[PDB]
Amino acid sequence: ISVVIAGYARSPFHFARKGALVDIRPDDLAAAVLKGLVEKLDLDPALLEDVVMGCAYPEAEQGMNIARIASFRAGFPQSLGGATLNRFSGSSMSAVHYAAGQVLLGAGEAFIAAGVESMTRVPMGGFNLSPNPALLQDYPAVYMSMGQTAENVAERYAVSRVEQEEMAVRSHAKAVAAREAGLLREEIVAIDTPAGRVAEDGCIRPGTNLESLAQLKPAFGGSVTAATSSPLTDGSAALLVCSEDFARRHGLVILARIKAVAVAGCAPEIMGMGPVQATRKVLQRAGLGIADIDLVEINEAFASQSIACIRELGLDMDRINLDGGALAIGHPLGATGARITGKAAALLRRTGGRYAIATQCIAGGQGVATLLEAVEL
Amino acid sequence: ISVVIAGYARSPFHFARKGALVDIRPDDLAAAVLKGLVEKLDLDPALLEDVVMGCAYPEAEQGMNIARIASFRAGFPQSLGGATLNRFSGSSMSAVHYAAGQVLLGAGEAFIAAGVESMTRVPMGGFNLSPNPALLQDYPAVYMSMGQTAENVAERYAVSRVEQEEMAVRSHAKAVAAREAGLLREEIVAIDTPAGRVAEDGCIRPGTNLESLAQLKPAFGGSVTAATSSPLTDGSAALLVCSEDFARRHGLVILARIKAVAVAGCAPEIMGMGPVQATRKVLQRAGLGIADIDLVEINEAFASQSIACIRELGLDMDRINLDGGALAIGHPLGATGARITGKAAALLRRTGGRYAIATQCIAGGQGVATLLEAVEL
Ligand SMILES: CC(=O)SCCNC(=O)CCNC(=O)[C@H](O)C(C)(C)COP(=O)(O)OP(=O)(O)OC[C@H]1O[C@@H](n2cnc3c(N)ncnc32)[C@H](O)[C@@H]1OP(=O)(O)O
Ligand SMILES: CC(=O)SCCNC(=O)CCNC(=O)[C@H](O)C(C)(C)COP(=O)(O)OP(=O)(O)OC[C@H]1O[C@@H](n2cnc3c(N)ncnc32)[C@H](O)[C@@H]1OP(=O)(O)O
Repeated sequence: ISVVIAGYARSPFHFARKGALVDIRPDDLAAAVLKGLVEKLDLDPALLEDVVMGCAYPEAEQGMNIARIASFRAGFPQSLGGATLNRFSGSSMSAVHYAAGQVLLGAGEAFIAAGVESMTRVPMGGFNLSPNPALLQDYPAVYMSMGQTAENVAERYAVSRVEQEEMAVRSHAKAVAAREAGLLREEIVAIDTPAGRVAEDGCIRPGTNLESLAQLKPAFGGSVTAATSSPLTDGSAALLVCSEDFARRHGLVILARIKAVAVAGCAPEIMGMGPVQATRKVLQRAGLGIADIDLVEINEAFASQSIACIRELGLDMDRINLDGGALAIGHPLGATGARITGKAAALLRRTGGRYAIATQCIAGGQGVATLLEAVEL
Repeated sequence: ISVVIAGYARSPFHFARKGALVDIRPDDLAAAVLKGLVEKLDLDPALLEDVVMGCAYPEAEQGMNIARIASFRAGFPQSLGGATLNRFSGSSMSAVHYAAGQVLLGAGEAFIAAGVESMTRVPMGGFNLSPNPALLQDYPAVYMSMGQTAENVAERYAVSRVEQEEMAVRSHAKAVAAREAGLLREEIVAIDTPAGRVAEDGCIRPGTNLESLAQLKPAFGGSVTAATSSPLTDGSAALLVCSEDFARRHGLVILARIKAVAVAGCAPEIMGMGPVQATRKVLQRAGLGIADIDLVEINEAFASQSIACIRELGLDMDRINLDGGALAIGHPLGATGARITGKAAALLRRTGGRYAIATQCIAGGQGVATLLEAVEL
């Protein structure tokens, strides 16, 4: 069975606490994106087997199996399944991997693989934090801050502050170029809020420049700053993962075929390097080399780790994050894996490429990757 | 690729608050079962791709991606992935479905599909409960209590109090018969506690009888009682899900082959009927009928719903929960799906049967099922 991505939708992404989505509960935000996806495809949600929702902190407003809450809030029929999946920042990419496996098993033909984070309304870390006392004593790197891991990569992989800032300039310039060309509009579901309808991304900072960035304070006692870190973000993203036969029968435009998937573990103290081994695994599984990949969506958790991974894999920077990356677009942890996988698929179709990879790092030392191919191949 | 279950281990299951595992954090409990599984198989955990841990309330001591915390606490290498999956009571059966799909994708050869719940230390429901205000107003059945759903099944499916109590008598008698024959020992990993080593299940009530059960108070204003409900329970269970080639190469005894998997949604107000449609789906996908199934593990969330499902599917009660069911064994929500799937596999091998099904209901109106086959077929 050929497994494809045949739809991609997301909310605008906004800053936590200070942006336009602070009043929207994450279950309602996710439900709006689920509804917007099936409406853009003119697809009866009764045809869906299951909704798998990535969420890094699935508690409080993100609790009670937010996949199923969001499905009911979207008015989807009770016949669907729903399950919530936490692999921190990679959650909704693992939702794609889950769905792709069920398609291959013949355990249903059509799935939503989605994610959500309201970093406003469920702050990163959750409530009632309770680290394991034995690991905290014997293996403290398990609970290392993300910023310290970013400094560890900057030091050990030799990514200077100025190199990090150059990536922030390019991420924002590419995001602005894409936004101004209308190239972010089709993937967006506008969201209704008390202040009105939100249709545009909020984290992009046009005219980001080296001189302004050099004035910022270090965020973590070293090279990294707020500008070279993904911001705290609210957002949701959703993909239709289905058999190729299902997509063709319902007249859906196929963005890409899923050719290979992977997870890989790494040292937690340098968790930002997760993408290297996860990318090498999809390449090996696909029978491809890095030189075969037209474009990559590598999540910009921090410039230090994104650059370090790009260099280690031998990637051309001109093939990275074509319409901007998370330093500009934002990073609502549970939602990002669906966004970068869907965006990689939509970009592969838009550019007429053959292969794409979406990949990202994960707290606790992991990486995930997805290798996409043009469905014609 | 042939996907098999080649190992099954679990802690003893104990009552929440009053049983023998109250002092054991759920991450440590899960880590002990992960270690016990690979040790019983003499299997290097460096060979594992990923740990997928089911957990119904993954917050507080169950937070921070308990799959990965448990993996590190078990001393497993950083190269493994870990992800936490919430489909309430079906969480760790969906972990099996996830792993089986990754095996079929060629995305690794060996996985742990596990679950944990410490209903002592993370009470059912979580902390900071925040139901969706629109669903609470327009669709209150989404948040219906499990007991009310059990009464709704008892009424609508005509399962009398005495019929419910007859299932409690049989569940405990079968659990006692199995325990006294040594038939629960091989699946158990003993747990070290402040009070000493815990090796035996704690929820079994030998001599459960109709006269004593008839004296109990209704638990939910109707027919159901504490004795005809699964208890609040602490426990963890873990399966090795791998390719048949992997199992053969590492000399592992194959308990069963995974032949079909399913999820299905249903009305939340009668969520206990989830197993009917999930079982019909695995039967359809396997090309089998109910008369082809040697044995079933149908989780005993409540006698009312277990009986109603058994009758609707046309199952012989003598083929159900051979070594006891959850009224006697207990039901630590995140752990149960791994336990009943692993137990069904171990029972299929022990009895020399051809086919088994493991199936259960899920809060919010869902069911999950797994159809197992003898690997020789
Ligand atoms: C494993 C993974 O995937 S990591 C994912 C998990 N997520 C994280 O780790 C979150 C990472 N980010 C963070 O923790 C936070 O964003 C931090 C700590 C880095 C920074 O937080 P804050 O200090 O609140 O940032 P804030 O938005 O206030 O920015 C600080 C300053 O930089 C400025 N700034 C930020 N970006 C830019 C830019 N592109 N150009 C110019 N100025 C900028 C801000 O405007 C602000 O200026 P001000 O003080 O004059 O108002
Ligand atoms: C969707 C799903 O999968 S549902 C899964 C989610 N889990 C749940 O819904 C939990 C279901 N169970 C519960 O909520 C609780 O166990 C309840 C509310 C039903 C009962 O809770 P409690 O009243 O604390 O039960 P408790 O253990 O105290 O039992 C009450 C009495 O019945 C007795 N009893 C229980 N089982 C038996 C039995 N087999 N034989 C005789 N007496 C019994 C107890 O000993 C106790 O007697 P006592 O008052 O003399 O001490």
